[PDB]
Amino acid sequence: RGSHMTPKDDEFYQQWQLKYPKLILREASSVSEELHKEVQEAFLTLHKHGCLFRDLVRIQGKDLLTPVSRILIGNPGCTYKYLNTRLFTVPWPVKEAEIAAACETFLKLNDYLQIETIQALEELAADIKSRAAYNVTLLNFMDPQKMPYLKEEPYFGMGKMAVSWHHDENLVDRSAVAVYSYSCEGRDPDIWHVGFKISWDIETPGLAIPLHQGDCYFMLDDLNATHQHCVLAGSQPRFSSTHRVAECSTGTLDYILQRCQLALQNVCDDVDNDDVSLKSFEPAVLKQGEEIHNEVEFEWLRQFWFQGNRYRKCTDWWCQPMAQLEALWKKMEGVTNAVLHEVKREGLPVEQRNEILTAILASLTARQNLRREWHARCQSRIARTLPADQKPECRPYWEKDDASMPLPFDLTDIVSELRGQ
Ligand SMILES: N#C/C(=C\c1cc(O)c(O)c([N+](=O)[O-])c1)C(=O)N1CCCOC1
Ligand SMILES: [Zn+2]
Repeated sequence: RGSHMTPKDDEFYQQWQLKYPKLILREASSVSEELHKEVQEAFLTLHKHGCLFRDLVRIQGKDLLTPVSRILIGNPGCTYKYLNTRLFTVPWPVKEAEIAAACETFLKLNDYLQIETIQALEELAADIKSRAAYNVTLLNFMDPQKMPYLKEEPYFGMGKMAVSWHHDENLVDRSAVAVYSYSCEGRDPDIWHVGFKISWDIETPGLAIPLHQGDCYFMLDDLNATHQHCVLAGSQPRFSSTHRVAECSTGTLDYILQRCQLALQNVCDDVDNDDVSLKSFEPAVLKQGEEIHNEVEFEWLRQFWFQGNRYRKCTDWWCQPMAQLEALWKKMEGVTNAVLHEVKREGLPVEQRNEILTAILASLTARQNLRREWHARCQSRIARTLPADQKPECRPYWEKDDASMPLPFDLTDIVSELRGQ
């Protein structure tokens, strides 16, 4: 067989206490009814404006649309990488307008939980501030019964799930997660539950916590790593706000901006034109530049633009920044070209001084592979199905013709010829 526990079982309560003490629950009772109304209104305003999109993930080789539609709200400049997609924050007021009100709400929500979390983390150890320093929240929506047949929980016969077993990933080590469940209206199939199991462990029965409108749970400390969770579906739909501490070293605007400036230190920077000349060709510096070229291209631009007309429906925040990274990136094409022009140069011990080859070739093949991968996903069959406001753009894109660009989108030729050298 395969078993699980609910409050309907007696074992449940001691199971919770002895094998899940880091999982905390605070029921709707324990939360301001002022706040309850406000965040439930905020979900609705957001939903009504169509801010919550399914994501076209590319998990484990295959393109998939997520049943759950979502939006990330949080710090200005912050990102959160979830199944190879990098979601960008619609921002909240850390120190069109209905939307800005909801973002506010969720900050308030954020700050409240942050308190609750600090509290419980103290009561627990009985470090902290940072591990509850929630920088973002990922909101979710699912149903009404729009899934024609839904997946069965395979191990404990918990029935139908919205989200299969996983870990919430790309978070600060030993960091917490807080979750406000808004249901609107064995385990009761009509009610939404969060499910829990110990990782690897399929025969300790799992736990299935009913979630009613306004209930809140908390994954403290290493719980999220030691255990897996899933979401079991109800009969009605549900919203949730899941506040996290994303590890955003390498995942903020200011970070990526600096990286660009670091790369453009190797260019003579008197004037913005197409005579791109460089201060050195010590391969190490050229490594670094071409890596950064990749980093901004694929981790920010292609990834941003795959989400298409999505953010502009929520906010214009990223427009200037994303235009600027494009300009920054365009110049980095300039440098690639320049680096090419210097290898195929009459002088230069074209022997020995082809370490400017083993410094860059990886970076450039990777540029080619990834470029195919992102082109593919943008005009694959599933990407057409998507709405005209949503469908992925493959940006930045230019034809072998297009003059302004000093290099081709590639296909390969270059990289072939550089193998040959
Ligand atoms: N679980 C989750 C949720 C997101 C999520 C985050 C990840 O890092 C991740 O890897 C996956 N994932 O692999 O399906 C999902 C979620 O939004 N929830 C589940 C609980 C209550 O509220 C909604
Ligand atoms: Zn999760």
